[PDB]
Amino acid sequence: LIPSLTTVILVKSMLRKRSFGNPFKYNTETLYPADGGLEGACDMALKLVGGGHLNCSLETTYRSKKPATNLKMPGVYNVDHRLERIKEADDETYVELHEVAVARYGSVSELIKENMPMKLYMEGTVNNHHFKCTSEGEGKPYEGTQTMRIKVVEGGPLPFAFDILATSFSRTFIKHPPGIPDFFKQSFPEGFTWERVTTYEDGGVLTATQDTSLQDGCLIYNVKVRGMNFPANGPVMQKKTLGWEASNGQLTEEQIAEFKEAFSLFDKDGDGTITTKELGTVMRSLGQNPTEAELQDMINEVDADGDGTFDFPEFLTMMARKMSYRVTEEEIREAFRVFDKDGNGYIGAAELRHVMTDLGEKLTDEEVDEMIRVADIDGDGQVNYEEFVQMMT
Ligand SMILES: [Ca+2]
Ligand SMILES: [Ca+2]
Ligand SMILES: [Ca+2]
Ligand SMILES: [Ca+2]
Repeated sequence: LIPSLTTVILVKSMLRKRSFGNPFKYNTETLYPADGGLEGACDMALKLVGGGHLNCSLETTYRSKKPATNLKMPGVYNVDHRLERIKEADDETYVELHEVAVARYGSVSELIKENMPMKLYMEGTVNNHHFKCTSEGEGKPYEGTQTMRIKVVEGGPLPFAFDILATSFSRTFIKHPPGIPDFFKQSFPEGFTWERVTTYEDGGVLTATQDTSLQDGCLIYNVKVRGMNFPANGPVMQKKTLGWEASNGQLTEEQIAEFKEAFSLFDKDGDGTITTKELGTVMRSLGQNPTEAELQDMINEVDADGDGTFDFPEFLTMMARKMSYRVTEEEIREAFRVFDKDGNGYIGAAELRHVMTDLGEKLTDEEVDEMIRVADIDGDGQVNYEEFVQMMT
């Protein structure tokens, strides 16, 4: 099968982020410097039973315990997060959470190693109900991954969804690329604090304070949570939540900006309308050689109003449908074929550079190699189907 239009945008996106990861399945925090700390802003969407979402906004403040003079402040940047549930008890009193966190758009603490363990003590109140959780875990602070095994030890089973505590469970594990100073790793040995206010649509408000420190090679998290004004018959207090959407509900401006460039690639005459001819050059530049009818089938997926072409608003809408949906098994196979131009089953550095050029993206040779090495588990220097699929999941 001829790679689909969305597959092409996927691959383009994977390259923009220099990662064989799924680039769509993330939720974005923006970090701004501010009086020698950082301010974090984020929007998140809790899935309800019966469809629909509960939106909240998070405003976090991050302060370092180290003096101002020993810290290289970053610019403004974003962290992309993907929080997942690997295990649970029915009652949500044992919860194993996995997170992936990557800086976008670094520092090396001698104290922060490639595998770090962590331990957390959480105490708090949600609509005056008292509880306690403990956890232990580990991760790879430079690769951006971590696992936390959580227990509720008092106040359980909780009379509210566990979901509202998820973001209160690890900032040292954010992968920061070389260009971005990592305020979190630089804070040690002393560590850092945060205070967060999450405000929900329906008026529930969850505040939390957190101390991070480092005791003899293990990170120690100490967190205080005060949740209030959650509607007593709402989906939080009645446990009618199905987890956090690993996305944003509407497209951000920077998503619209990103996708406008991906559109420009196709729009060779810049008249705002894409034809089979213009899709044709792009498809052929990726090694396909499709017929007019096949190119038309591809435009038919995008062309709502039936006039044979598509414009930018229809293109955008298709990307929104894909952001609210998910990347499929077929799309992953198609994406691999595209990367693997010579069909030998191995994605090499040279292929990445040809494909990169076909899709109007530019990576340095350090970026090209890091993108491979990260996926490359057998160490032969290339990416095979199995390695690719692991990364994409
Ligand atoms: Ca055009
Ligand atoms: Ca149209
Ligand atoms: Ca190859
Ligand atoms: Ca390999």
